[PDB]
Amino acid sequence: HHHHHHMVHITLDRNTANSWLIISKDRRQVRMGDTHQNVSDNKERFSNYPMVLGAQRFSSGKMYWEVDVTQKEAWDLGVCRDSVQRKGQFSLSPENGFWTIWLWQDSYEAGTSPQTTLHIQVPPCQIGIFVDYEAGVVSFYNITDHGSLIYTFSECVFAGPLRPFFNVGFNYSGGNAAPLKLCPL
Ligand SMILES: CC(=O)N1CCN(C(N)=O)CC1
Repeated sequence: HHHHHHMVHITLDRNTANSWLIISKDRRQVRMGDTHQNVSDNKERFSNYPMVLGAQRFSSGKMYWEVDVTQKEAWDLGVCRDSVQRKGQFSLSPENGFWTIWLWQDSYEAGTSPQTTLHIQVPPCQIGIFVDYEAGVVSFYNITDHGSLIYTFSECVFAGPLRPFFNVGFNYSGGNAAPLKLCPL
């Protein structure tokens, strides 16, 4: 792909994080802690899942960023509306304000409703995410496989400002402790 020149510097918003997440000093990495991280509760925190938002809000233009997923067994990545539900149980779908892909149990899927099987021959260590606000597009790229396309959501109805979206996943297995990292430009 040729989207690299739309690169944006994403940082994580601590206030939105599930209370078990540990965000690095530079706000560029996040991982699952083994306990509650001793923060107060607030209406922005994702309560049920190990999720956090980027601080940046996008309402126009073209944006690109990359995320390192090395080692991980489970994660979700993409964008979401600023007004997505934070509390209780919900599915990741465009109807609920999410445009995401994930890894779960050795398969990759796009967060459509119902979910869509992805076809990835080279398991990615870094994912590129491209948003074209005006066109209504969210695309995912396999940086490990020379930038090959993973998935395109088109005809998106964003219906609000967008925020970068992250889920580090649970670590029931002891094999999913590794962080998500925002990769340098
Ligand atoms: C600081 C710490 O607990 N860890 C465990 C998770 N890590 C990993 N899997 O890469 C980083 C080191």
